[PDB]
Amino acid sequence: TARLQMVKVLAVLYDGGEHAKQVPGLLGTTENELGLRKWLEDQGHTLVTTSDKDREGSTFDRELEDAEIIITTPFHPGYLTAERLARAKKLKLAVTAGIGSDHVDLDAANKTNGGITVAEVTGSNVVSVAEHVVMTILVLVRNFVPAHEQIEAGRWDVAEVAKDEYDLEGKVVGTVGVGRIGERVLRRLKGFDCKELLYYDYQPLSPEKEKEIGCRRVENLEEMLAQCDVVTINCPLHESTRGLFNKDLISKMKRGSWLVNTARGAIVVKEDVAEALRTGHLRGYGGDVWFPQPAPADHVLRTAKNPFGGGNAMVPHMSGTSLDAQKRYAEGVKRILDSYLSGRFDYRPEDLIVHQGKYATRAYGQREDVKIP
Amino acid sequence: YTARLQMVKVLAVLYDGGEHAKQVPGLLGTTENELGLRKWLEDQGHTLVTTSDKDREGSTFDRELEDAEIIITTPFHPGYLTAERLARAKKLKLAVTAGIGSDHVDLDAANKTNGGITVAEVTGSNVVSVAEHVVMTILVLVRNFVPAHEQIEAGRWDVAEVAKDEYDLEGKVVGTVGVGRIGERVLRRLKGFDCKELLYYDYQPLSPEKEKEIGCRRVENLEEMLAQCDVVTINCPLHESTRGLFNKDLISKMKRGSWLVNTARGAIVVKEDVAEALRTGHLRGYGGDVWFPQPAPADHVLRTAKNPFGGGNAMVPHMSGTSLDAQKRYAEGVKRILDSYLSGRFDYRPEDLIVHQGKYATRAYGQREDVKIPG
Ligand SMILES: NC(=O)c1ccc[n+]([C@@H]2O[C@H](COP(=O)([O-])OP(=O)(O)OC[C@H]3O[C@@H](n4cnc5c(N)ncnc54)[C@H](O)[C@@H]3O)[C@@H](O)[C@H]2O)c1
Ligand SMILES: NC(=O)c1ccc[n+]([C@@H]2O[C@H](COP(=O)([O-])OP(=O)(O)OC[C@H]3O[C@@H](n4cnc5c(N)ncnc54)[C@H](O)[C@@H]3O)[C@@H](O)[C@H]2O)c1
Repeated sequence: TARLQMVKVLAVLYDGGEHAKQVPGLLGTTENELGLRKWLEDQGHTLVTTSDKDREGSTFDRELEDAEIIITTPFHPGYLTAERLARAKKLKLAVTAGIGSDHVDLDAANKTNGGITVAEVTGSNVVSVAEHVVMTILVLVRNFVPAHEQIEAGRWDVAEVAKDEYDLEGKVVGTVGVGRIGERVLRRLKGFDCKELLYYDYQPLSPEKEKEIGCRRVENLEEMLAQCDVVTINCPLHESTRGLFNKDLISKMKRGSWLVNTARGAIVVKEDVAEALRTGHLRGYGGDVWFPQPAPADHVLRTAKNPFGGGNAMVPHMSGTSLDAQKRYAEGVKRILDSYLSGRFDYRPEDLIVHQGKYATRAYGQREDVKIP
Repeated sequence: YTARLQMVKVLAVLYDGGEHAKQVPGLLGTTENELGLRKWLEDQGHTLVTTSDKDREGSTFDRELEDAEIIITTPFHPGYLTAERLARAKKLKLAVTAGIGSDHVDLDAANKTNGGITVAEVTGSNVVSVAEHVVMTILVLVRNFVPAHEQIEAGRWDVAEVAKDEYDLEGKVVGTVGVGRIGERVLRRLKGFDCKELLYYDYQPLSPEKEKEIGCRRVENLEEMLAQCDVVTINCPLHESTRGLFNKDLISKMKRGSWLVNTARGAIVVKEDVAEALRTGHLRGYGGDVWFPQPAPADHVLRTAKNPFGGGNAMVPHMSGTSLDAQKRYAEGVKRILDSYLSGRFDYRPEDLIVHQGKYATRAYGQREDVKIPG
């Protein structure tokens, strides 16, 4: 089979500065280029890498016009808008170094250059994220942040921070989405003797997995939220989840409940989360995802607190780019590139989001006209 | 029929809840709420004096302990029952810990005081709370949460800066020093995380059945275990053989870049040695909730010590065992222990007893001859 020749690859990755020189395990950076440069160049392909992706006349905007393959990463996402896709005359393959391709306008991608392939490294960092969810649940429930601040400030007042400290044992935790991440969140929660583990997804777990993990499907989202002490969002960003967690839906959660979001920032309405915290309807919010990214320096969820001055466990978008995760998604990007560059187009079907002008996944909403290859 | 004891003076040393304990009645373990004991004691004709004033020369604790028959302490704000104080406690018969860990009592001195006083604690009351806090703290350290949250609140954004020290717990080896009620519950919570191995070191082992259920392996030598672990968690009591156990020499057997968690007692580590190991990068992190002494002095080195990247500190005040869920259980348990004494039945749960009738009543405070387990 004839290999494709002299393919222009454009990678939009985060700037690792001195960190990426000092810690070579930062593969997903403009410095280390996912370990791809020599492997591409030895085949006669070219690689252009940038972190400059947001401003008018950005390097991304110039280079995308003749890139055949565009590698993006959700931690520093080159937004492939309809406007940009219309200028990307050579684009055939959009590879996400990570999981979650919602920074691509997938409807526009299906109408671009005959229908481009949008692929991501399915399963590469799902464990990383599930760990981060459980961590964030415990940090919020146990009131870690203001307690650690009290220590670093030289203070000592056990009652001040114990007054909002709970145990996770005996609490009800619900996941929105029970795919690779949500299932792994419930598998890590099992050992904590929560009162119940609940999920909401139009793609259910098998009865065998329900019994093994010890969890229950709730058919209505609002009915699940009303039963939970903790809610974790683990679904992709698509038209029906954008702004899903607005004031009306957050009002269905219990007063004093804890919300975790390691999915996508735009699934919540940031002002509505900030207001719920401000009034004490939420005890806490945490996670690692923001809209847009980089998160603006004045984004309200950097500093929003509950009425006790706690309840914020936000971090930069990092869970999916742990050093352990990066080794796996760097390897997976190479595998997806090799499928295309070899001329075999022998993608893992689970890596495909859109392909040949159609959605190739069930996970971006309940659709007609999905073609699983 | 057994005659109840009469007009017993009870002294409780608890933390000051200030306005918090008025606003949140679930803060039972405070001078405000008195573990919900006051009416229950007073209706029997007993007296209760409660204080947070326990450290200064001529403290309320020092005055009242001289004729208290029962002294209730709490590890979060511990009235240290030193040999000097026990020698002045002329009426003391029962020392009850509101919580778990009675090392703030000189237990050797307690065995020689007033014919051997009973030292009891509420075994099992907050062991889940602590085990949760351990797993949380392990994850916070391994995933580099603290400096990442600080970056966000400061208005900054640099993924590489904090991802460069962010690992997954999957595939790491975790060891526990102690596999009693907390250590076993830590391993039960780690099971779902697909650690490479779960290890323990304890002279009281798990049953083979429990080892296979949880999926863990006993290591016979402590230094051997430390050299294999990426994460170590300390879950044993404070006694002569564990005081200063985690000194520079033992910490040097841990892997470079390892994470150390201590929710047991502060004095099990040598704080200057932990700070030095962190500062040179031998530890990537230290965290937990316990300090020596308590309250932790404002300048305690572990409030502010960091790894060379400016992270690696997940310290909190002594709080894990005093979650609102825990306080309900240890308040109820203190009442149960008090009722055993005040009823004249002395029908304590054997597992609640630390020393009793002049002898250690537990195997958990070191390997001893002259341990008398009741039953
Ligand atoms: N924070 C990070 O670093 C990080 C990294 C990986 C993935 N993610 C995000 O997490 C998402 C999920 O990852 P995954 O590996 O679990 O995906 P997955 O496709 O295995 O599972 C997602 C599940 O969400 C369900 N879903 C879709 N819409 C839903 C809705 N309205 N309500 C409930 N469930 C719904 C789907 O049916 C599916 O089962 C990704 O799409 C990405 O946005 C974040
Ligand atoms: N941070 C908190 O709020 C909090 C709350 C409760 C308990 N604690 C501390 O945790 C300790 C453990 O509580 P637990 O409920 O698990 O007690 P436990 O008695 O069930 O178990 C303690 C175990 O440690 C073992 N041990 C003793 N010396 C050891 C040594 N040198 N090496 C290894 N193992 C050793 C014992 O054999 C025993 O199995 C308490 O004594 C207390 O000091 C902390």
